[PDB]
Amino acid sequence: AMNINSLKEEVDQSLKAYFNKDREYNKVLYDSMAYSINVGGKRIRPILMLLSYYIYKSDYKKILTPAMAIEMIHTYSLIHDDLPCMDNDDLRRGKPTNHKVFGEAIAVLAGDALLNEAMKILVDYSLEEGKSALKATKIIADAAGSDGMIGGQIVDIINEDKEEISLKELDYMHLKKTGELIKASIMSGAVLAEASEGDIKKLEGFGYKLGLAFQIKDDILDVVGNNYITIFGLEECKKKCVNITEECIEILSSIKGNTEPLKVLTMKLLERKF
Amino acid sequence: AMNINSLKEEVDQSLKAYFNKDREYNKVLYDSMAYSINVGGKRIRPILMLLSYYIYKSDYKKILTPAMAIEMIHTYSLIHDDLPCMDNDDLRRGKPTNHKVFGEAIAVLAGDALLNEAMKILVDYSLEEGKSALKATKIIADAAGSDGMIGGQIVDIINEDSLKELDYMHLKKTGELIKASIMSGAVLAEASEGDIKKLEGFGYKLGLAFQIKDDILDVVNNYITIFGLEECKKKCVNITEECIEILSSIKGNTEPLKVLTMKLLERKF
Repeated sequence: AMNINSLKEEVDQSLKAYFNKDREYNKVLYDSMAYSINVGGKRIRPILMLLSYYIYKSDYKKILTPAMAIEMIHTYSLIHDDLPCMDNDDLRRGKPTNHKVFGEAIAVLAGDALLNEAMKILVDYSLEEGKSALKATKIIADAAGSDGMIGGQIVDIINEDKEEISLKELDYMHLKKTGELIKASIMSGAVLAEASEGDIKKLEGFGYKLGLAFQIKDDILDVVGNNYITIFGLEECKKKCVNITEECIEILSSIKGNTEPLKVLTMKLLERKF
Repeated sequence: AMNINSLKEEVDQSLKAYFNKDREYNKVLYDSMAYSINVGGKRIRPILMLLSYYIYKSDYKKILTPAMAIEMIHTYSLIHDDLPCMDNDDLRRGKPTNHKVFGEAIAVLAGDALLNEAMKILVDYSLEEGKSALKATKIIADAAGSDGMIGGQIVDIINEDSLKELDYMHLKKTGELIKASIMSGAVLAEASEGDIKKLEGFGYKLGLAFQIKDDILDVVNNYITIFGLEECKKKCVNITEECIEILSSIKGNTEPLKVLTMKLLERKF
């Protein structure tokens, strides 16, 4: 009865419940965090984690905590990236962004608090669950940090100036900015399920490639509606995405266990409209 | 054997080396992190951790990593607090603030990165050291977060626009991480449960006296606004004395921590 849309609603509900707690003084912080959490989203990253775990074990509800942590990290990055000094976005999915509603100071602090919240729950989860969870926590913490997501964002910032960007720097930027957390969602799920070394290397390649297709797809979604499109052209881009998604499917096919839900998500990611 | 000033220089060198490392594309992030890390500071939090651990074991060098992590967290809060949307400070200790040097976007990200770096190193340290290291990590994570330091900064912003609320602000903003420094050092040293209870109270009192002291220093809203200069001076002195008395009731090498506690009362910034 495993259904991606149903899974996304289950994540939405866990996240809402999480932030619906009683607070006497710092309620505004929790309102700001909850606003960005609840606003919306495909919940791609937490679903990747659950479905990678699902390849091996069916009790996915057991790792909803680390799944929420990763979506908290994704959410904090949007709050900070929307700020006037960076992307300066007023709207996200037709809704006002965090700083427009709560002002910049509170938005900065809610982003900081979501990053910190992800770490607190991963740490508590690891105190409960042991060594494999702490290992998964490292995968997540590393992918979010200076040599992952943040390192990506920095390069993006530093290059606003370049009229011209090298392929090397561009790939790095995209690998760090979005590649690492997509891949980390998959790897942490598998590590939590205690997949074997052979499977881990398969899933590493699958995570790398999925993230690649994802960044190119973002470029296509921008253009039609410093650019893979500028460098390769729309036709080649449309084609690379289909072909990488193909390889992703074949890697999953090479894995013994229940990879069907992950294959579904993988094809859905190729056809998303935003 | 001990010396607080040599310990400060030791933290200084550990941090200077930590940030000395090659990078191919995100080097500016590292320069910005290192900028705010190296500008200087008393290093009170990492020293508290080291001296609390020292009550119980003398190989404090073993926990320099977690001590660095708490200083990374303190440093990241300063970068964010300095931002134009917050305190909007151009200078700190005579030196340009991070955003004046690297711009606001990079400053926001360098703060984010320092928080994340503290967690990365505490996770790595816990993978190598086991359960007590991870319990110490939770103490630090929780004190830094929504119901700790950030909770404090939030209340401080909303109220810029009751004594219970003022109490909560100063305790969260400042108290929590001072207390967490002490408690994490004792947890890392595997202090008994009785000792932990005692140090929690010491940590709470020391953090209260620290915050009142900060408020007094501004003169040359506040605890000063609520109670008055003369009362605040008196509270600082009396809470410090209680701290000394708690330390005296603990079996172990508490002398260095007592010296720090007194120096904290006498400090000029």
